[PDB]
Amino acid sequence: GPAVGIDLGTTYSCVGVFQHGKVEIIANDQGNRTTPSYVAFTDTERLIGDAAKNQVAMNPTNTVFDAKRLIGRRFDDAVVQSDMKHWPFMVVNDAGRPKVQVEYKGETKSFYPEEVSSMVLTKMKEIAEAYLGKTVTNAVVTVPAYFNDSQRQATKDAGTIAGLNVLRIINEPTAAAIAYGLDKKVGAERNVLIFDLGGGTFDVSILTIEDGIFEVKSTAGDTHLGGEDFDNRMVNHFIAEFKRKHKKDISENKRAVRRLRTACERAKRTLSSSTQASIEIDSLYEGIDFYTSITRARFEELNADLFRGTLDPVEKALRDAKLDKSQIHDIVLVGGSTRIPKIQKLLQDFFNGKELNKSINPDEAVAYGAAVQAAILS
Ligand SMILES: Nc1ncnc2c1ncn2[C@@H]1O[C@H](COP(=O)(O)OP(=O)(O)O)[C@@H](O)[C@H]1O
Ligand SMILES: [Cl-]
Ligand SMILES: [Cl-]
Ligand SMILES: [K+]
Ligand SMILES: [K+]
Ligand SMILES: [Mg+2]
Repeated sequence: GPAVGIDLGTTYSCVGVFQHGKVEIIANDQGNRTTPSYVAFTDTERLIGDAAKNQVAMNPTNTVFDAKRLIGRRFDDAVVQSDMKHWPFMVVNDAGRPKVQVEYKGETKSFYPEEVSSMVLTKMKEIAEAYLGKTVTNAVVTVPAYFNDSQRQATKDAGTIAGLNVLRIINEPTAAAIAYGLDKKVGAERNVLIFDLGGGTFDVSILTIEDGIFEVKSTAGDTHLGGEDFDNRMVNHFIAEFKRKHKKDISENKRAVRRLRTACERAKRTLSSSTQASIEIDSLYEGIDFYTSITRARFEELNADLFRGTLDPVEKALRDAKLDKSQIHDIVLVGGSTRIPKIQKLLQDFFNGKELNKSINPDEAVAYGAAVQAAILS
């Protein structure tokens, strides 16, 4: 091709390419190394990635996201029925198969989850092509270790529809391990723990690797725990603050809340590198600007319980894998949320000081490994 590796994430997607013994994580048109798994429909155009997420606050009903939560599933599934209650866009039943329904160019249209995902993949494909200056066809796409045959098939279909020849569908934790060269043959078997906290899901996977062969020993986590939940805690904190300072409740103004969420998300990222962050929103509500700040300590307290709770699935995974902490040879951080210092501290403390593999941006680790594997398969 060269072939590329793509992490089609629940909230963010990332594409990499292995060239000259090195993996290049490819930045998009806006210079971002990861791209929102968002697609929006308007009276005149279809928006994808950054362009789509950048307008989610004003077009909530026609901006689709979380397509990965529906992919390969049946409409009657309990989880699908539960999730629908939280999404601002409509999900309809087409012969027992879920489809997202939106308005596009003034007409009602519906798309299968794989179609929405094919759009995101098309964007990743184009991002790679812009960088390489060549047509990209072959790719390795990743999926959660718990995905079944249907979910895997639908994900592969998303690739095909996007014009990609999916060389193989591999597990996200395995891709992360490959990124660190943990697939290399060293004689005896090794136990690796993948701690993956993204924007919407938390996955803990214990892999046993021997002779380059991976075995998923156990998996644990929470499909409804991620960075967005941390943003939410910050959002509530600031709604209360605005209310005290202006005796005005912004809760019912959907756009105001979404804009505050965006400001919180960015402030949160800054708190991973600094101990304080500034929030400066213009015309948040009724023309009132909201300029304030938040400390890392404050951010940690607001999420104390959620952070600490990530250790329960780690213990469960170890138990199911029938392994004690000391039997874990490597701990790999995956997901943008693992960049939070308090999380790293909790995990390291739990593992009695053991160092964490975190040199590769956690939110790029899966695509990194996928790119390596893609090169191998080509
Ligand atoms: N520096 C950072 N500090 C804290 N959270 C971050 C940072 N960078 C990204 N994130 C969070 O990571 C989450 C996205 O995770 P990512 O692994 O990129 O995607 P996905 O959720 O699709 O797997 C978002 O909640 C985002 O706010
Ligand atoms: Cl782009
Ligand atoms: Cl602590
Ligand atoms: K991702
Ligand atoms: K995850
Ligand atoms: Mg992820």
